[PDB]
Amino acid sequence: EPEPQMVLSPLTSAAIFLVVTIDSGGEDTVRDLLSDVASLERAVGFRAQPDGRLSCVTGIGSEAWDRLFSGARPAGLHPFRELDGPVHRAVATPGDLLFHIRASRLDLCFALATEIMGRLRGAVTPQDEVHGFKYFDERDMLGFVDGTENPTGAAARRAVLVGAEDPAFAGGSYAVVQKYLHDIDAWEGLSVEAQERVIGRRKMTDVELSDDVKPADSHVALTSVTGPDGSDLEILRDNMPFGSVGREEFGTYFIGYARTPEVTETMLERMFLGTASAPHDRILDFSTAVTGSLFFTPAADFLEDL
Amino acid sequence: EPEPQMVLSPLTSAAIFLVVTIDSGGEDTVRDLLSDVASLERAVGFRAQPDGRLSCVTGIGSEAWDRLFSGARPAGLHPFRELDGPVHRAVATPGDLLFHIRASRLDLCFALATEIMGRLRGAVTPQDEVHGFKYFDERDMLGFVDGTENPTGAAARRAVLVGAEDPAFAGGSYAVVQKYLHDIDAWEGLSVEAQERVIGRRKMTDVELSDDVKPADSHVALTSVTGPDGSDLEILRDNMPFGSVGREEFGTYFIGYARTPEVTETMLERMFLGTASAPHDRILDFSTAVTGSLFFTPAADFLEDLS
Amino acid sequence: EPEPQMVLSPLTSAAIFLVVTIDSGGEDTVRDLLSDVASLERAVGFRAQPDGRLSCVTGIGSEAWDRLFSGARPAGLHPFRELDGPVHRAVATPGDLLFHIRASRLDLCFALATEIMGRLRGAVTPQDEVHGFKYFDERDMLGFVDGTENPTGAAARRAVLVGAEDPAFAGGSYAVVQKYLHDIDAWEGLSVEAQERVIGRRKMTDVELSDDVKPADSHVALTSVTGPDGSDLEILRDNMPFGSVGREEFGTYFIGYARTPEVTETMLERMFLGTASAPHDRILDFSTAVTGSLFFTPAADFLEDL
Amino acid sequence: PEPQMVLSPLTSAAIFLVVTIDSGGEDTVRDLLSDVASLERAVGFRAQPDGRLSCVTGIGSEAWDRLFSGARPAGLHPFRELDGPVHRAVATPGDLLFHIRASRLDLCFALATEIMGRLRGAVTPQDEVHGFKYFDERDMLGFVDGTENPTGAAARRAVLVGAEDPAFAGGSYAVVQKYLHDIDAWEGLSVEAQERVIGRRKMTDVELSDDVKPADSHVALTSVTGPDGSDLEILRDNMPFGSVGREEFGTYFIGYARTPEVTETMLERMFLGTASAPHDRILDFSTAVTGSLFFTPAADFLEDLS
Amino acid sequence: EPEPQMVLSPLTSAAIFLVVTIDSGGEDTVRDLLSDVASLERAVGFRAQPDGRLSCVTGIGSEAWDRLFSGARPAGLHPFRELDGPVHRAVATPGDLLFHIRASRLDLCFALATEIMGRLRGAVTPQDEVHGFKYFDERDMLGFVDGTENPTGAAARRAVLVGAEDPAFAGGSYAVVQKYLHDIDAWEGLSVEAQERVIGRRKMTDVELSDDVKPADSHVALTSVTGPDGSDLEILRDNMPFGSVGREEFGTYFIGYARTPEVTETMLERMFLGTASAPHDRILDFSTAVTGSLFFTPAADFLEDL
Amino acid sequence: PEPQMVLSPLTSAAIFLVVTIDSGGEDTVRDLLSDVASLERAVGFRAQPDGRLSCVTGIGSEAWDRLFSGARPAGLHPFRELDGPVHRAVATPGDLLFHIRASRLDLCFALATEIMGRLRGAVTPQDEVHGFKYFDERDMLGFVDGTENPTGAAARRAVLVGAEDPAFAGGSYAVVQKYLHDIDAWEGLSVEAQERVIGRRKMTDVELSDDVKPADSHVALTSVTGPDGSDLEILRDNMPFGSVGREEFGTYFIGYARTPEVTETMLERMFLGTASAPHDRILDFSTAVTGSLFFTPAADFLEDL
Ligand code: HEM
Ligand code: HEM
Ligand code: HEM
Ligand code: HEM
Repeated sequence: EPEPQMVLSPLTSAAIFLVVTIDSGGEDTVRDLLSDVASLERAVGFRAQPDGRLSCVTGIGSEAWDRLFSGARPAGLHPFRELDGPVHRAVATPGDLLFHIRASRLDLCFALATEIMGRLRGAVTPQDEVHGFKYFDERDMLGFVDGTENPTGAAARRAVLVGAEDPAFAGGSYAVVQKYLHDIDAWEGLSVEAQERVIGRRKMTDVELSDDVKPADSHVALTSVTGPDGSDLEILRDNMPFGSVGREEFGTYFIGYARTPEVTETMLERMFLGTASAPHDRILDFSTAVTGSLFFTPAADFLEDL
Repeated sequence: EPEPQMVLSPLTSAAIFLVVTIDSGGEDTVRDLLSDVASLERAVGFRAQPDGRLSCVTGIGSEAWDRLFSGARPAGLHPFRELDGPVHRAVATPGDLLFHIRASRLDLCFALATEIMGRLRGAVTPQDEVHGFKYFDERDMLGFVDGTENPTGAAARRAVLVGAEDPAFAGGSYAVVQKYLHDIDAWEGLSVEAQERVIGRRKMTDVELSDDVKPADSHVALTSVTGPDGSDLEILRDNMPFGSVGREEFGTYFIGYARTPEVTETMLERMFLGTASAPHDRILDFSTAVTGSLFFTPAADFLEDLS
Repeated sequence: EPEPQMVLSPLTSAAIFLVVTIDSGGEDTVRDLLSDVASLERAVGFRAQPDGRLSCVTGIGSEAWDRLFSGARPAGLHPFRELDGPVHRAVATPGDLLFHIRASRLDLCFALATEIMGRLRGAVTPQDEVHGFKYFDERDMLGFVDGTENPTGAAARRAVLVGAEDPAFAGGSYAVVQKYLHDIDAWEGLSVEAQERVIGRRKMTDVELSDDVKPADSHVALTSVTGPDGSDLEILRDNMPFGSVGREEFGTYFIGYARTPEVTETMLERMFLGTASAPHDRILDFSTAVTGSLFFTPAADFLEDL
Repeated sequence: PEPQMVLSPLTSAAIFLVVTIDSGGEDTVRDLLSDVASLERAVGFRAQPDGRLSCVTGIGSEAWDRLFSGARPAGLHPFRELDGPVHRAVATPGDLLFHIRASRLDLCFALATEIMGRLRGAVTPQDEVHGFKYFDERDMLGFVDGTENPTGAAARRAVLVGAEDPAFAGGSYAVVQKYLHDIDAWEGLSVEAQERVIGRRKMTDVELSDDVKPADSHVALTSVTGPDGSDLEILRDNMPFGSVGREEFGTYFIGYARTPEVTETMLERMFLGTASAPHDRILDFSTAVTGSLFFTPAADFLEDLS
Repeated sequence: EPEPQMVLSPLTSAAIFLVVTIDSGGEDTVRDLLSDVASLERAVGFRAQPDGRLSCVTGIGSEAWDRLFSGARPAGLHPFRELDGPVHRAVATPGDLLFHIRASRLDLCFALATEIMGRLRGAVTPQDEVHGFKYFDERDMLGFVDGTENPTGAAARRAVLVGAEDPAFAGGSYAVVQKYLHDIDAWEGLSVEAQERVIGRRKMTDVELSDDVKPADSHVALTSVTGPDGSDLEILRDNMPFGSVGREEFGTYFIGYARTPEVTETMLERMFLGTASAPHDRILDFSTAVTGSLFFTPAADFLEDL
Repeated sequence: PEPQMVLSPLTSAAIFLVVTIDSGGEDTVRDLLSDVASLERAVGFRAQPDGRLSCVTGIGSEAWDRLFSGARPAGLHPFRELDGPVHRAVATPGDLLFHIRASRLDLCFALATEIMGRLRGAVTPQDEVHGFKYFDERDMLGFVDGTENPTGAAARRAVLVGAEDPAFAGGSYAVVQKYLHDIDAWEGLSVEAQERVIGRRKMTDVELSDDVKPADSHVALTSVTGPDGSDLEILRDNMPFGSVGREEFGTYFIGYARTPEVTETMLERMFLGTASAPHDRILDFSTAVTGSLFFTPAADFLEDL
């Protein structure tokens, strides 16, 4: 019975996202970091029992995997597929390792990040670093409650964790990350009612719009995906707001976990390429992806056997 | 199937450790209590839900077991084995009943302890009583984070709970207790770096030392045990600080839980007797054990059925 | 595999109890809501993660069930049985739908209640609405700690959830509600020791009286029932104080969950009708039931599949 | 002299209790008034330091002459009924006001119990409201309520009677109105329209610019400059309350001021209007069902009733 | 006007009381500590801003004062007066320095006590050390809420702080300490109503007994003292429960602050010697004093200039 | 004379915002200044219980003359650059300071959004820092930071402008410096060596005895007795900030005082040193990147625009 990383953990009030690439000859340094990552996690985490809720999820990219490990590959691991839509593009950017660090306070996140990057100095190049913060009652930079429909319990376990379809990597998951910057000026130009028709939910109360009123080009409509089975295909999102007031940056840092990248990729295609009913997701008219990467987050015990 | 006691429950900010012996003719009263202990826990505990976190783990010693129950004995149940090392000594002291009381508040611990002792008045003799308190960011009296490498989840479950190896006592655990008093004067005479080498971890940050910087006689080295399997042998520790400023008492109350005492004893033998590589555990140069007892903590439904 | 409602979750500091009857023609509106109740819960509840502890348990009465659905019914689903004792009486009052709404904050309960009633407006008539609040250290309005002997963990699941004895409704539960009013004047006429003999537990410390001192007509003695096989018959209770000072109204809202109504009813019967050694439960000399209803709380998946 | 907790901040729970003194009740009421502070401590000390239990006792105009023989507060008179063209501010009976606040309802209820237990047979209850915090300090209209309350020294100058009436220094005047809202009508308005009624942004609580702020907006009409140029200010401890089944969604208004003239001017502008505005637009969705004026003496006035 | 020590500070959930005698020739070491004690307080305390609430009050005994300082003495400073009543006795025990350490956490108290004693090592002998803890809803070991009638605000200031009557020591206070052990067995043999007549207040509710039911030999009767002008003489109490279950020690650590010892001593005389109306205080029938010391707690700036 | 929230304690989160006023932006700025308190209330009241939202507004010396006519605060001047032998205290541009504090970063960010939203196209951002509490009130050097801050009346007397400048009573002077730390170098030192640099014990925060404390320790050099004989004090609201990837581990220094002379004397002893000390030893591990001086007026001053 394999132990997964904290991919099922709930959202926290603080987060750090680290994306790095592995320099020439950096493999060895990276390998024995990976073996110590859980150790470093407890070293910092235990200081803030019991309300700390510190966790680190480590992801490894497609290219990076081959450099680090001989043997089998996760069945679904590949580079993030750039999507060049008629209007909006989902860019792909470099990234070998992901560190998704969460806690109830930023100090814990920062302390852990410091230890991780301290061990990696001279072996990696930083691509992206984001300090996410909770924004009021679980809102995003668009002013909407964000994460409502995340699966819970058994439903989440079956949606997120690799199982018998790839037995060797069971307990693992696939993370997709995209850094989105928002055009607040354009968004603020819309009425609340217009904004609601973009998302597919009521702004203040977070109640889902009726099927009668919900536009087919609304975010909720596009990202509702039914399989050939007839079952709802779900991902687990741990999105965090970030930004800088002076540089006029108001951002959503998207991260989605699923047992297969196909699920996430299908949703991305519907958003960026569109469907029969919608040219594209209307949220992208106010959101611009600036990064895009895909990582496999292995079971905890896989990392510990290095 | 069987329901364990709160032996897996996490560390709290307040604790009471109570160790008593059973007087001759006190058996009836003791059994009578043991069957009511869980209901006493609820009586006090329910008042302070949801953030009370009151729990009581009840342990029974080897000698006490024979006096108390006729029937099968837990396989690993034996009295604490005293260790006479060349320098340091792990003493064995009397103790028939263990009450490990934890809560987020001392009052809850005190109230429960009062109800238990009220019932045991003329049947038990108190041997030890410690009031434990959280010290800053989970520090011990030596100034180091304490409990870091405790197992969690399924790993904790395998390491602590008696399973199929002893079916009639499935859900049980073994608790070894030792009250240590520290020589703070000698300790604060060392530099931080020297203190780190004694422990095997950085002081401020709690980051484990590199394997080729970590001495063979450091606490972490000697308490790192690998079995014939190749797997790590783990115990679950609920150490609490305690002490009196006026009496120059600065202490660590040691309590380790494991599915078999053989694990704790191996670690204990390595600390006191040493290995090929190490004479003894350097931590013992600033720590004196003044008590030493071993208890079996039965599954909850074992206590309840005593009736 | 069937997912239950939050019937096993603990006491919270705030609760709203809502009982309604379905107006003629309201059936369709009611069915549509039942399928969205879980969705409304998440919508409101997610805003207050993770300290919110918002839950809703929906129950359906015997007569309501026959109006809403066709096919098989839960084995034990019947209207509340009136108990006409020599002295005290347990009355049966109308109620088709129970909404048991709990949270750590009243605002959360009220918001959810608003959303539910908003969608039921003109289809249902309200029968009872009670806003419960925690009173000191889990005390009821009689000044005694209330809920101590509730089952926990496995025993709770055993006592509360329908299993193999009614396989088509596994994961369901039966909820009996009764609104009690206390005569505080009469109660305060008693000494503490006398009140203790009524309940069967110490007032301040909540320690149970020993078997020699505990009277046969005490509340604890009468509600202690062993089955034919010697096993204890248990229910899960989520009682909440309520009241109005100006009206001199001091109440306990009784709600008890059990896998079969036979367990709860045996307790009612012993209370109101008495035993061989007790004419009735002494607590009833200071407590008057002004409502009485029985509901079946289906498994969650039952509701969403409407 | 020592004032009552009239400057004390808003809490998450409140009980408002308004009663009339029955004939022959004067002596029982006088006894209570002397003990009210000690009852407040008896209950309150149990929940230090996060209890924040306080009780402000107010006395009506008619009640004052019945109770006291000496001088009267200069500003004390019965609430003036305002009969405007469209909207009416009713004057309703009320001799004593108990404004009870704490961080938890149980504390409020406990104190109210003790107070009414002593007043039974001497007083008749007129009104009882149990108020609760609603999200981020919102009212039932969904707007942040209390923003412009004076703080620090400004509050002291606005609320506390001073040298203008030296024998009652440390006192204050409290106006209470119970408002019920028409939530159906209100939710028929767009957010932008609702903002026009109130005079501030809904979600962000930012005041509308002076160029866009309607003259009949709530904020416009309750902004009153004195003949000296500076703004008249009152301290508002409004609480939401209600009952879902009965479609009762309410704001319990209570305003403190060093003279009623301030509060009455403000009320006149709302009900009667200015040259540029017929009446307050908030009143198109809000109906006042009670109206009472009370003087809240300095604490030492109450206890020196020995 | 000088800075007082935290003698007006509220009750906390944790406390360490530390009483020592100064060894022969240990005066210089003591003087050095006294001048650094505020630094030590801030050194430890700042780590737990802002919920730590760490404070230290330093008291100096009568005999110790002469050994430490030359010149003026506080007017009311003398050794504790032993009271040998007919039945009960208040013993005088040695004490030169008192450290009254409070915080919301024991760890902060222990840390500070460590630093203090670390400096005093070899210059003092410890006489008494007690670790106090909050017991439920501000209760003592007798099960009664303890500290209800403590003065607050300007009343506390007037009752506690030395003023113009001794201007050289303005801002100082006098502390009386007594360690009491309770006979819980005997006390738990009384009915609640008997216990109430001993204390003079209701047990659960903490409401004071009316003046026609309250016995003359009750605690509240004998400790209620009216002064020349007819107003109550008051002290500030920071009582903390303590004890050891094994040794059957259930204790109250009594500490009372007053601007003059004469107030506390009057109360003690009434309690121990009795009046014409009362043989002695009934609380003494269940409580034995084992220590008894009197200290002057000088203004903070007195300690600093040393 | 109602002052700004300058006597207010440390919070878990902070945003420091320094801007320059673009040419012809005077009017827009003056208008914001009159509304800043109402914007603070608008956001702050939402979390009324325990939000602890505050905003202190500061105005630079050159900015003052562009905005207001008449009386100038006596001690208001541009930040004096100090070019020492080894270390340099740089002066950088800054017209407006917004010192925003709350118990939550969201509150800070929202207020900053509203402030900056109103100032768009009238100001140029110079610096933005998101500060966060680090464990038990520690800085990036691992030391408890702010211990010897004055409290109560001592704080009020040390920080608030009084009779010496009656036109601006209830004001204060704020000095800001963004420091970056050489963590590699710092963590090479032993704890004992670190303690000699600071002048206090690392873990316990206990001050070293006067006989073991080096003359070039931070604590020794910043301890200044005035010509009057009493200790000179400032109120520090230092916050850690940083970025792990960039290798940025910083202390945002902000100190409030009745007169800038007090703060400047300390700076002088740190960068230039004394007879017995070359410079503050903390500076061998700390580089100042910004340096600005602002006057923070009384609250009522801002309202009467
Ligand atoms: C003198 C009293 C003791 C003190 C102050 C002490 C303190 C510590 C500290 C600071 C650590 C490192 C942090 C952690 O992982 O918890 C540690 C680790 C540990 N201690 Fe102790 N300890 C004491 C006695 C014991 C005893 C008697 C045992 C059992 C025989 C024990 C077993 C362990 C184990 C198993 C670890 C984890 C080692 C690892 O896997 O890294 N300790 N202890
Ligand atoms: C008048 C309203 C009622 C009040 C105020 C009340 C109060 C209490 C109290 C104080 C206790 C002891 C503490 C505990 O909860 O374990 C108790 C126990 C209990 N009550 Fe009630 N009760 C009421 C009505 C009922 C009803 C109607 C039932 C069943 C239909 C019931 C079933 C129980 C059960 C099963 C126990 C646990 C007995 C045990 O095993 O010790 N109660 N109740
Ligand atoms: C119908 C019930 C009422 C509701 C729901 C209500 C709601 C509000 C709201 C949302 C605000 C703006 C935010 C704030 O500053 O608090 C406000 C402001 C205010 N209200 Fe009301 N209000 C009501 C009745 C009254 C009454 C009866 C008075 C006095 C007679 C009053 C006096 C004020 C004042 C003075 C302000 C602040 C004006 C300023 O910006 O300077 N309100 N109220
Ligand atoms: C044996 C240890 C003691 C216990 C358990 C105890 C307990 C109590 C209790 C329960 C109260 C009523 C609630 C309150 O206002 O605090 C009280 C009141 C009081 N006690 Fe004590 N007390 C003790 C010793 C003393 C001593 C030695 C003194 C005086 C030297 C004292 C002075 C007072 C005073 C002045 C009051 C307030 C009476 C009033 O004005 O209503 N107590 N105490």
